[PDB]
Order: sequence, then structure tokens, then C-alpha cells
Amino acid sequence: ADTIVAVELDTYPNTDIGDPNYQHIGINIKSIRSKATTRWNVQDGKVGTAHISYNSVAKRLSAIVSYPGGSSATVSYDVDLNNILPEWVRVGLSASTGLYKETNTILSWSFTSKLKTNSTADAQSLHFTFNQFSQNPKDLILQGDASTDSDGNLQLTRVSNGSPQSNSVGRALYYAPVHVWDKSAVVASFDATFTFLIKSTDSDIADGIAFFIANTDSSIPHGSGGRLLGLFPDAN
Amino acid sequence: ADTIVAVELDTYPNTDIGDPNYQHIGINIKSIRSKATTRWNVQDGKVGTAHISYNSVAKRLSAIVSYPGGSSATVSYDVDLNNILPEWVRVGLSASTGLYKETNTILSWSFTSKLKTNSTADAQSLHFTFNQFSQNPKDLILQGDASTDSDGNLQLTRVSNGSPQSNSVGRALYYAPVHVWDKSAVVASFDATFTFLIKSTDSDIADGIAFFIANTDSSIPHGSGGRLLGLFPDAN
Amino acid sequence: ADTIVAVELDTYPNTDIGDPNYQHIGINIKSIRSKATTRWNVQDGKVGTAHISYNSVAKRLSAIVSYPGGSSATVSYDVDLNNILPEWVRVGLSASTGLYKETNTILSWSFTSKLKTNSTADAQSLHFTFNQFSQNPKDLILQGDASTDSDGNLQLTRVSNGSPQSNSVGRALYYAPVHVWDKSAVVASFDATFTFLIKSTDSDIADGIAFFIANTDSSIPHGSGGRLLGLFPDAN
Amino acid sequence: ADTIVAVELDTYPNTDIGDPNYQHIGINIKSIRSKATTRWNVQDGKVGTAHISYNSVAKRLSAIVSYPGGSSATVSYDVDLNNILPEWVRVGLSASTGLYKETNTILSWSFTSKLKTNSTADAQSLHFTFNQFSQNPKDLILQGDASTDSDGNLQLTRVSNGSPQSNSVGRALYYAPVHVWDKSAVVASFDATFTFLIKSTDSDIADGIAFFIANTDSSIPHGSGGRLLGLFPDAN
Ligand SMILES: [Ca+2]
Ligand SMILES: [Ca+2]
Ligand SMILES: [Ca+2]
Ligand SMILES: [Ca+2]
Ligand SMILES: [Mn+2]
Ligand SMILES: [Mn+2]
Ligand SMILES: [Mn+2]
Ligand SMILES: [Mn+2]
Repeated sequence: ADTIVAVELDTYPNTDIGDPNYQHIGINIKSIRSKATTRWNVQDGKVGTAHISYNSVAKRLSAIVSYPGGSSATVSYDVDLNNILPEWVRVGLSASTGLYKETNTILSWSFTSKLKTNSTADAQSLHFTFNQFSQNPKDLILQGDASTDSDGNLQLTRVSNGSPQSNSVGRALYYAPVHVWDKSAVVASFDATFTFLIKSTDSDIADGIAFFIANTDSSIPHGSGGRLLGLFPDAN
Repeated sequence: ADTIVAVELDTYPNTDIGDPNYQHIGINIKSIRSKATTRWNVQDGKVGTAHISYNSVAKRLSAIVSYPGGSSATVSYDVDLNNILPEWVRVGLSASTGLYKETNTILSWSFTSKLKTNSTADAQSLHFTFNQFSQNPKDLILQGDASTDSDGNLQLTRVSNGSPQSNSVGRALYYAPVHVWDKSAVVASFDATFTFLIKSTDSDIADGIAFFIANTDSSIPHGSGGRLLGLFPDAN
Repeated sequence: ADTIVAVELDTYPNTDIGDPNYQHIGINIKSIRSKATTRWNVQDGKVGTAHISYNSVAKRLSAIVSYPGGSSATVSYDVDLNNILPEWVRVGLSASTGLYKETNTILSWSFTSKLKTNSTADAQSLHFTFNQFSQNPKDLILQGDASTDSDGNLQLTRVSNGSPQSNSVGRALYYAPVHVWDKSAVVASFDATFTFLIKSTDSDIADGIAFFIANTDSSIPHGSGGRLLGLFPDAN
Repeated sequence: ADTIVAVELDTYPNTDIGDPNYQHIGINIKSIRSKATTRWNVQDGKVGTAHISYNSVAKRLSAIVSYPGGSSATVSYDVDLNNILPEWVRVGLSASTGLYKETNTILSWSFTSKLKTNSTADAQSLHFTFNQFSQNPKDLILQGDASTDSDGNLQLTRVSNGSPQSNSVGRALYYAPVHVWDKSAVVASFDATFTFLIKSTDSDIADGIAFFIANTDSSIPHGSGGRLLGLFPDAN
């Protein structure tokens, strides 16, 4: 069993597993059942942006997701990840489709991580930025149906001639582990941005996209398809 | 009226103006009377580090100040900084001494500010670092007794041959105004770190150091010395 | 007499003053007469990008400017900017029209300056990016006709409801003085990027755009319209 | 085989394989026989700093090695790495001892890489900073004798108590491969800084420290000890 922290952009209401009866963004600690959600209106066919934030002093994980036009939803949860996440983790993006389907396309992705103690110049930091993904992205660990198309976009779930398929899971985790805690740590922070394209010719769509933090050796759990977004073995 | 947000490292208790009866770090919104404080213990002669954070989605301002070897104090405040600051500001450091005194030596200072819209790109961002201040720093607005020394440190309050002077007040602000929000913006964030050296051969010390965010045209208010940290005209 | 280093995007060949007989990019030390040029082909109405690069060890200053679809020109000069620039400077963008005219539109601009010593942690960094300029850009010193427009673009040169005007000059300098050199400095570096739109309804266009490093108090010299790119007084 | 590009801090003159007859820094392209060298004076027991630099427009790889109090040596070489290196690479630090020995201690290491196309915000970027190394650094591929001591330092070659061993080789690579070229790429640059401690009780020391760039799967080649710095299998 992995340890998962996630921000979900949930495109299909699964009210049998605790979803609100609407599309939503959620903060997940160790369970598909979000600790907090906010109503979110998916603009089918438009490029969205999501910004995710945490600081071990504030101890508040927050996310905002908006579309051009200025529709934006936000969600926050007070939590001390310090004592949830292992001291080394990997960061990633995952998506799923089930019976209903959508493209789950990542157009760009940024991440910044900091570990500090007794100075400006802090014991550790990582920063990566993709404003396009290459044909063989060697710094991404691709899981399930995740791959990159020739426009330089990362399709987390299967697409056939631009057209999305049923029951697909995919994940991309950055190759290098991220040092999120130490015994001598004073502050830890991370920031993530990604842009995304949820599209379908149909109007009922599923299942969503998540940004997640996990133990370094995390892999798609068995039976994590559709509503579990490739993150959880069961409907926790 | 200036318009001040500040994190104070308050080395001298003034219980007639709301201080706890002990040394503290605090968070000041428009008043020397802190909206929150935490007990903190100055380690005379030692180099300390302060990390200040804020993100407009979490709306939680927070500070932590550590000394090497594991002692540290943290304080945070829930505040929507949009309610309070102008949308352009200047950021700086200030310190004071009264009857009692201490060096207020800044040894390094970093600041990062981001605006955000709909990309991994930043509608705007600024980042500066100083790990040593030059003898004539044209990018700092020096106010009052603030001056840099021949080690390459910033001595906010007067110093002669090592020994601190009484009744000194001094501030340093970064030359460039920072754009801390636009209504046409999705998220705004800043992060500040500084390392400092508070020292006396005396037994009582005063009055402290602050990181502060003020309107662009801010200057030391009349009678803002001593307990007012060179930030406020009165004790309101 | 201003001290000037510039990278020019020369859109009009003024051969009487040593331009080569075609549109070009140049490296200007202290004079409108570039110490090196390379053929450059302006694509009227397209968004181009320039990247400028310098490192005090390598002592080569270079620039490349490209349009989408693989069209790009590069110029380099071996030079020791130590012995040319003052310790403190300002950085900016300037543009001009003469009889012949063009839009000198800037869409985004970033700069990074580093001074290093004997650390992973630089003695001094500035880094700014603009991906859109606000309508009162309090952190840019605008000179001459330079202003920002309602789409959040910086128009260095006069535009009258869509259409560019003749005999216009305009510069935009970053408010904060940049510390490009110090004597305890082991390395100094900088990089700049800007994207630009050069558009025109006429066949013959002028005069160009330049990025430039100048003494802190630099202003538009007198009679520096047109071929002199708002940069020099004479043509020597 | 491995395709190596390296900057060597060569502490022992092996003149019978091209080394000059003094301690030196050198630029290595695919051979231990440096394409360029400069005389460099090792300071036994002192912390030194290397700054390494490259930019695909300038096509100049340069390194500077300095010690406090004004002792710098610089080397550089005109090369177009574009056509030398693979599209993906790993980056690392290597060192060795032979009969004569030294500590090869890395106190800090940072690295920055960029792939630009046409925006201010580029296609691909990586940056990591270590100002101390963890007890198990999960983001570093440790090879041969490389390991981390309890002071947060990285020991490339074997050291028993405070004492250097004989015939040691060890390397550290960053976990994530680096994207140093793409077909849509317009500019590619990198920058590396590390601080080191070469020390020995005895006067004559060996063999030295390298910053190197290799194909992703690179490991210590057979028989690459001592004078080959754990970089090349032979002295060609
Ligand atoms: Ca769902
Ligand atoms: Ca007080
Ligand atoms: Ca011209
Ligand atoms: Ca040798
Ligand atoms: Mn949900
Ligand atoms: Mn107080
Ligand atoms: Mn010219
Ligand atoms: Mn050699």
C-alpha cells in the first residue's frame, strides 16, 4: 500500500463514494474520499490551469484551478504533511477514464521544492519545468497508458486519432525523488502548476486528472481504474 | 498613513502596548499591536534565520525563525492580504534600539514574489538575493542609520568599532516596487528569508528587527523609534 | 556621455553609418557601429524571440533571434564587459521609428543577473520576468513614447489606433539597478529574453529594437531617433 | 561506450598521458587528454569553488576554480556540444586516488539546465541545489566508493575517519536524466557550481575531481582508476 497525497480535478460525480453531486476539485489525504471539495465547472475543450501550494510552516495545502475568462474554483485543507509523507517522495500526474471518457492532456507542468534550515541558500531544492514533453521523455516514469504525442503534449490516458478511449489509466512521475523532509529540517515547501485539456465530443465525461505525491516506488494500484483515478486500490 | 504588514522579531517586551511579557516573534497588520505572537528566545551572538511566506489562495501569512542546533519559533496569521496592501508595494527590513541596544546585523536577504494567470509562466515575477551587501548598494533605499559595513553586512542600526549605539533606527527597502496583486490575477505569492545577528555585551537588549511590506513611498514615521521598530507613528 | 552595451534588431540598413546592406542583428559596444553583425530576416507580423547571453569567464556575449518554424540568426562578440560597464547599471529595451515606421511591440521580457563568489549561493541575484505589462508599470522607468497598451503589451514606439507612427523613440528600463560587477566577484553573468512583434502596412520598415545595459541614470540622448535606436547621441 | 564531457581538477601531473607538468584544470571532450588546460594551484586543506558554464549560441564551455583571498584559475574551449552529446545525459561528479591520495569532498553542488524555443518561459528546465547531502541521498546515483558522511558532506573517494584512502574511485550522478537537446530546440544552456575539499597530510596528492556529463546509463568504466578519474577506460 502506497501513501498518497493528491489534488483531484474530478470530472464525474461518484456520489456512492462520497463525491459531491457535481464536478469538483478535491484534496486527498490517503483516500479517494477528499478531505475537502469545491464545486468546479469543467469547460469542455478549453485549456485549464491549476496551481498547488504547500508550506510546512503554514501547514495548509491549497489548489486553485481556472480557465481563461476567469472562472476559477479553489480548495484548501489544514494538514501537517510532515507526518503523513515519507522523507523522500515522488511527484506526479495521473488521470483515468472508465465507462465515460475524456482526453486527459497535460500541456505543461512545473514543480518547485525546497528544504531548508539555517540560511537563504537552503540545504535542498529542485525545480523543473515542462512547457512541452519530448517523444521519449527520459526524466518521466510513465505508467499504464501514459505517453507523449507528436504535438509535444502528454496524454495520460489512451487517445486514438485524437479520440479518447474507455477504461484507461496513466501516470507520469518525475524521475528524481524529491527530498521533502529531514531530521534537521526547518521548513519544507512545494509548488506545482500544470495546464490541461479535458475534451470530449460526448458530454458525460470521466474520470479526472490528479496531481499527486507518493512514496518513491509508487505504481498504479491494482483496481485503481475509473473513479479511483489511478491512485487508490479501493474506495477508501 | 503608511500601510504596513510586518513580521517582527521583538527582543524587548513592552506590555503597555500589547506585547507578551517575554521575547516573541509576531505578525503585524497595520499596527504595532500584533495580531499573533509566539514566544521566541534570542540567542545572543548567534546567527539566526527567518523564513516568511504567503500565498493568496491559502491566505495564511506565516514566519519561522530558527537558530542552529534545533531551537525555533513559528507564528502564523490568517489574513487576506488583498484587503490590506496596495497592489504595488516596496519590501524592506527595519530595526531599532532605544535606551537599551543590540547590533541588528543582516547577513543575507532573499525575496521571491510571483503573480499568476493561466500558464506555468508568471504574468510577473521578481526574485532578488543578497548574501553580501556591497559598500554602496544602489538597489537598496537606505533610511535612517542603515548602512552596509566593510565585512559586507547590513547594519540597520548604528555601530562603532563593534559596539551598538542607543536610539538608532534604520531601514533598507528593495529599490524596485513589487506588484503583489492585480484583480486580473489568479494567485499571488511571496517568500522571504533573512539571516541576522543580534548581539550585546549588555544584559538587557532592545528593540528588535522586522521584515515589512509597505506602500512604495514609505519612510520612517516620526517617532517610530524604540518599541515602534521604525514602522509605526504611534502605538495604535 | 552614456555608456552602452546593446544587442540590436536593426530593421533598416543605414549603410552611411556602417550597417551592412540588409536587416541584421548587432552587438553594440559604446557605438551604433556594431562590433559584429549577422543577416537577420524580419518576418513582418510574426512574434519573434531574442535570447541574450553573457558570462565573465567565457567573455563572449551572444544573441540569437528566431521565429516559429526554424528561422533564426545568431551573433557573438568576444569582449570583457568588466572593463566597459560600471559596477552598477540598469537594463532596458529601446525602439525607434524615423521616416519609415514599424510597431516595436514587446510581449514578454525576462532578465537574470548573477554575481558569484565561493558558494553555491550567489553574492547577488536579480531575476525578473514580465509576461504582460500592467497599465501603470511602477517597476519600469518609461522614457519617451514608450507606454503599455490595453492588451498588456509594451509599445516602445507610438501607435495610433492600431497603426505605428514615424519619428518615435521609446525605452523601458527596469527600476532596480543591477549589480553587474564587484571586485570580490569571481563570476558575473546575465541572460535576457524578450519576445517582440514587428508589424507594418508599408513595405519599407525602420528602425529596430535593442536590448541594452547602461549606466544607472541613462536617458534618451538628444537626436537619437531613427537609425540611432534611442541609444547614442552621434553615429561615431 | 560512455560519451564523456568533463571539467577536471587535476591534482597530479601524469605528463606521459598529455597532462601538463603542474596541477591544472582542464576541459575534457571524450578523452582524458584535455582539449584545454590552465595551471591551477591546489590549496591543501582549503574549501574551493568551481563554476562551469555552457551556452549553445556562444559555443564556449568554460570553468573557473577559485579559493578565498583571490586565487582563481580559468580554462575554456570552443566547442559545439550539440553534436558531441546525446539528446539525454546524466550529470555528475567523479574522482579518484592512486598511490598518492587526498580527500575528494563535495560540500555543495548545484546545476541548471535550459531548453529554449520561442517564449520567455522555455520548453524544458531543470535545477537542483545541494548545500548538504542526506544520509541516504535517494536523488543521487552513488557509484564506486562514493558515499555521504555524517557532516552532510559527499565523499567521492574512500576516507577512513578524517583520512583519505588509496586507490579509490567514486562518482555521484543526479537521478533524473537531463534534456540537453531537442530538434525544436533553439538554445540549450547549462551552469554548474560545486565547492570541494582536497586535503592530505602528505605533500604529493592524487588524483582529482571532475564535473562530467555522460550518457544516461554511464557507470565507472573498467580500469578507470587513478589518473583516468573514473571517467575513461583508457588514456586515448
Ligand atoms: Ca469522481
Ligand atoms: Ca517590543
Ligand atoms: Ca539601422
Ligand atoms: Ca592527472
Ligand atoms: Mn472526488
Ligand atoms: Mn511585539
Ligand atoms: Mn545596425
Ligand atoms: Mn589532466
